[PDB]
Amino acid sequence: GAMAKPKTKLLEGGIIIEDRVTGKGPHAKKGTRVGMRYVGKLKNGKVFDKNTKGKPFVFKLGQGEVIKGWDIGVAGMAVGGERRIVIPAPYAYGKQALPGIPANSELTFDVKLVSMK
Repeated sequence: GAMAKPKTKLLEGGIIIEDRVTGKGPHAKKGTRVGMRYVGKLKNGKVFDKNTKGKPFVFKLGQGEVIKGWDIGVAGMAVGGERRIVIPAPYAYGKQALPGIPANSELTFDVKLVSMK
């Protein structure tokens, strides 16, 4: 019985986090090596990135090759928990119009933490 508030919550900027699975474990801070699995969708439901089937992605917070929505939204993540993260444009690519992902793009990330070292 722990109240982590399984609803939508607001982080820096306008980042929304929806805690899908009740996860209580090691918290992810900067310098921490977290291993996760995720599905990267656009606001329209267009999936551009994905790793689920036996594919662990391991990265540490504090690095500069992940968008700030990640380094911030992942901060305080727990192994065993899943959360759908809504990342507004300012904390991702912002004003860069990529093929398929134009400026003012709202990314939706289905992410769950499954490891930490």
